[PDB]
Amino acid sequence: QVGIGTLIVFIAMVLVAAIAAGVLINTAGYLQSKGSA
Amino acid sequence: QVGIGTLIVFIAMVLVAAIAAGVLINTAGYLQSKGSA
Amino acid sequence: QVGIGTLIVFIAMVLVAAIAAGVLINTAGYLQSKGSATGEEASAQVSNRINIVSAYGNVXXXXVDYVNLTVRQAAGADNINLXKSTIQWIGPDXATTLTYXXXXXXXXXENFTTXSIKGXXXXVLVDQSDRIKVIMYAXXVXXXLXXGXEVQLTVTTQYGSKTTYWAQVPESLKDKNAVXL
Amino acid sequence: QVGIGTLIVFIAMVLVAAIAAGVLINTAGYLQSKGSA
Amino acid sequence: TGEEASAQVSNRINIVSAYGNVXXXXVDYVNLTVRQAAGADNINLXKSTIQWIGPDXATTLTYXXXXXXXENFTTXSIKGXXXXVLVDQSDRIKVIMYAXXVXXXLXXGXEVQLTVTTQYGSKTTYWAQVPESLKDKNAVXL
Amino acid sequence: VIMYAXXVXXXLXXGXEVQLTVTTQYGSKTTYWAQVPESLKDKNAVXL
Amino acid sequence: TIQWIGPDXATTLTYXXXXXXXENFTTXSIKGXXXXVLVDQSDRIK
Amino acid sequence: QVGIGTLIVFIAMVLVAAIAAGVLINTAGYLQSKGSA
Amino acid sequence: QVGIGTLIVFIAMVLVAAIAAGVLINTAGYLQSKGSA
Amino acid sequence: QVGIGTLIVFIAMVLVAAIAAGVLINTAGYLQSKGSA
Ligand SMILES: *[C@@H]1O[C@H](CO)[C@@H](O[C@@H]2O[C@H](C(=O)O)[C@@H](O[C@@H]3O[C@@H](C(=O)O)[C@@H](O[C@@H]4O[C@H](C(=O)O)[C@@H](O)[C@H](O)[C@H]4OS(=O)(=O)O)[C@H](OS(=O)(=O)O)[C@H]3O)[C@H](O)[C@H]2O)[C@H](O)[C@H]1O
Ligand SMILES: *[C@@H]1O[C@H](CO)[C@@H](O[C@@H]2O[C@H](C(=O)O)[C@@H](O[C@@H]3O[C@@H](C(=O)O)[C@@H](O[C@@H]4O[C@H](C(=O)O)[C@@H](O)[C@H](O)[C@H]4OS(=O)(=O)O)[C@H](OS(=O)(=O)O)[C@H]3O)[C@H](O)[C@H]2O)[C@H](O)[C@H]1O
Ligand SMILES: *[C@@H]1O[C@H](CO)[C@@H](O[C@@H]2O[C@H](C(=O)O)[C@@H](O[C@@H]3O[C@@H](C(=O)O)[C@@H](O[C@@H]4O[C@H](C(=O)O)[C@@H](O)[C@H](O)[C@H]4OS(=O)(=O)O)[C@H](OS(=O)(=O)O)[C@H]3O)[C@H](O)[C@H]2O)[C@H](O)[C@H]1O
Ligand SMILES: *[C@@H]1O[C@H](CO)[C@@H](O[C@@H]2O[C@H](C(=O)O)[C@@H](O[C@@H]3O[C@@H](C(=O)O)[C@@H](O[C@@H]4O[C@H](C(=O)O)[C@@H](O)[C@H](O)[C@H]4OS(=O)(=O)O)[C@H](OS(=O)(=O)O)[C@H]3O)[C@H](O)[C@H]2O)[C@H](O)[C@H]1O
Ligand SMILES: *[C@@H]1O[C@H](CO)[C@@H](O[C@@H]2O[C@H](C(=O)O)[C@@H](O[C@@H]3O[C@@H](C(=O)O)[C@@H](O[C@@H]4O[C@H](C(=O)O)[C@@H](O)[C@H](O)[C@H]4OS(=O)(=O)O)[C@H](OS(=O)(=O)O)[C@H]3O)[C@H](O)[C@H]2O)[C@H](O)[C@H]1O
Repeated sequence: QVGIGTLIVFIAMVLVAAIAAGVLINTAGYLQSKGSA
Repeated sequence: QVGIGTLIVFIAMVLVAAIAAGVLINTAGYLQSKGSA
Repeated sequence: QVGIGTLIVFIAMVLVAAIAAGVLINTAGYLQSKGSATGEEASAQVSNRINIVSAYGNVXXXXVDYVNLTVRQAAGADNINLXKSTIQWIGPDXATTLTYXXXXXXXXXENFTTXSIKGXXXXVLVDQSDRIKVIMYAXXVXXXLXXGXEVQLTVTTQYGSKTTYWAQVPESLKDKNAVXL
Repeated sequence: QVGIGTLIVFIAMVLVAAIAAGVLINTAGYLQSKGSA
Repeated sequence: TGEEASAQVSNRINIVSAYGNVXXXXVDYVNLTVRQAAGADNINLXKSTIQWIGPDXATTLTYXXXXXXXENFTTXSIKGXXXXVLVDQSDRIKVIMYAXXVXXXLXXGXEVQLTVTTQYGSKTTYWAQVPESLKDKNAVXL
Repeated sequence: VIMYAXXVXXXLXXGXEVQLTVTTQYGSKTTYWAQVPESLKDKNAVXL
Repeated sequence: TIQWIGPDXATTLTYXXXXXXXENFTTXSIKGXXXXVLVDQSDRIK
Repeated sequence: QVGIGTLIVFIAMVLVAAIAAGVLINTAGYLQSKGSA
Repeated sequence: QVGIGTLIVFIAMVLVAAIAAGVLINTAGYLQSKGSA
Repeated sequence: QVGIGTLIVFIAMVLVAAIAAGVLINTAGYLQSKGSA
């Protein structure tokens, strides 16, 4: 049943990576507007 | 009888993966707030 | 004489064997439904989650009175009924858990209301496009949020997935109609 | 008549294993579709 | 045996969070928000026990009914009818345990280990770490 | 197998739980815990 | 959806076709075939 | 007299099954302590 | 007599898990040294 | 008896994860010292 477990955890890794990617892009967007001004 | 044992362990395997998935996401959610701040 | 004894006992063996077969299969039948259910709900715990686009707030006099969160269905999630989700408020004052209320706007008190932004339903996120705005009243869960405060919002869906957000009022609200918490 | 008892119980074991085997495969199939999306 | 053995594994309690109220300079309450685990039947919190492993004490709290808690815990519901039993996936209850009553008032940094034990034996564990800075906080998040 | 839910009890609402034990003539029992989908918002037909 | 936070109102605009728009936005096509869907990297939509 | 023989063998079968049940749990008891450590 | 059958099958998956345990650890052993170097 | 097979694999799975943590820390340890100098 090890195959059952790895599926659920794999979903968690994808969501976490999207969370970290979200922080990076949003913070860059903030600084770009701050920097351009 | 062996089939019976597989099902009980299968439930535990799913629960553990859910527990592990929780820590990864919640910690990522906490760092996201700290990181953006 | 000896054959007669074998016949009656042979019936007993057959009946006992059928009894043992019944115990195994029915117990396996119970565990199949218990096992199948757990897989769906546990995956529901991880997948069905709320993502918060942004949190703005109307400004009255010189203090925030509303905390409106724009929440969206997360990646690869099923329907998310917001009317059965709870919001925890750990701020500078109170420390409560806000439950849904059927329309209130200004009379939300210690609850929260969900006005629809995009989509059909006004409490159920169905597709990725649909976005719902959560209405929370500041000067009723505690007090009107002052300059440079913080609120710990953990929008928890019915399946246990928690989304933590840290609303931070701007340090100064000099002549602002609304801010971006 | 000990042989008679074994035969009936043997049928139960094959059914029980098939039930347990089926549960895992469908559960993984659900997680496969969920993970891919 | 098949039902209870599955029950021992299935009916588990997941702790949503744990926030403690702050008085003067000590976490005097410890509130736990609990929920049904994945695929768990009716979980009764009345026949459940909590083990408090802390800095000054080490006892096992049991259930009670209604500030005057002492060596017990009380459950005030948050969402969903009953106030001691979990019926659906969407119900939440809060577990109240007077911290300064079960022992001494919890100071900054003091960590507490909890094991909520369901009726059928399933155990969940939580480590409530009091913030090491309680200065000017109406309520903290353990 | 055709079964009228609004005649054996009531029209199955959201989150309803019905347990069925289809028992053949000889006695074999098959248990299936039908699970109505948690929310029925805009679903012409569902998978119980 | 596009979020407007100006000096006054702080609303959330959504697409309402055919306008010139209350609390909505419209999308004309500067360059490209579709006037609501960016298909390639070269399309520009106003 | 077939019933008499049936009873004595039945007594042994229950005892034999008790031995296997004992070995399974006690061995599982060791690995539980070893696994936790 | 079904207990006797269980005992031999019991011994099987102790070895099989140990066989499965051993390969998993050793294959991590090679990756241990290669990564560090 | 499936539980017995699960327990032994669990021990190996824990040990393997510990090994991967060791190389990931120590190599990060060396790089810090080289970085500081
Ligand atoms: C968080 O999200 C909530 C979602 O509801 C949002 O709520 C709104 O907040 C407005 C305000 O910022 O407090 C409320 O505004 C009032 O009501 C409006 C409407 O009726 O709903 C408007 O009402 C008219 O105002 C005129 C005006 O001259 O003052 C008056 O004649 C009369 O009160 C109303 O007349 S009417 O239009 O003919 O019906 C007006 O706001 S406005 O439209 O922005 O100008 C306010 O009186 C609004 O009701 C409330 O739902 C929060 O603001 C977010 O923070
Ligand atoms: C999304 O999540 C939200 C979370 O709130 C959920 O909202 C609820 O849905 C319930 C239901 O539709 O599922 C609504 O239930 C209401 O009460 C029921 C019951 O009394 O508990 C039902 O009440 C009927 O009222 C009539 C009326 O004439 O008074 C009476 O004949 C009788 O009491 C009931 O008859 S019935 O409708 O034939 O059953 C009724 O729901 S029902 O039983 O499903 O029909 C509702 O009035 C609840 O109000 C609502 O907030 C959403 O459903 C989810 O999608
Ligand atoms: C730029 O930085 C300045 C820094 O000073 C900041 O503006 C100031 O912020 C102060 C504070 O909010 O930090 C304001 O303090 C005022 O006095 C307080 C106190 O009396 O010292 C508070 O007074 C309230 O007055 C009411 C009123 O009905 O009389 C009374 O109920 C009670 O005395 C106080 O109640 S309270 O508001 O609920 O606390 C109050 O500040 S408070 O305690 O933080 O709420 C203020 O009236 C000061 O006036 C203000 O200029 C700017 O905002 C930054 O941009
Ligand atoms: C952990 O979780 C527990 C769950 O119970 C939670 O417990 C509550 O904490 C409240 C507070 O300390 O945060 C307690 O509040 C007090 O008691 C209330 C009630 O009597 O239970 C209210 O009591 C009235 O308050 C008025 C007011 O002027 O102060 C007084 O006249 C008098 O004390 C009471 O008068 S009455 O209403 O006519 O009976 C009041 O809180 S309130 O209702 O929120 O306004 C507080 O005095 C609450 O009792 C307690 O159960 C913990 O806080 C969490 O940490
Ligand atoms: C989770 O677990 C809790 C555990 O408490 C359970 O909640 C309730 O527990 C009560 C009790 O603690 O067991 C149960 O109480 C019932 O009512 C009592 C009382 O009336 O309040 C007792 O009632 C008996 O009723 C008979 C009858 O003829 O009317 C009378 O002779 C007399 O009033 C009582 O006699 S007795 O039974 O010999 O005591 C009785 O509980 S008892 O006093 O402990 O025996 C109960 O009927 C209550 O039913 C139960 O729900 C939750 O339900 C669980 O989910």
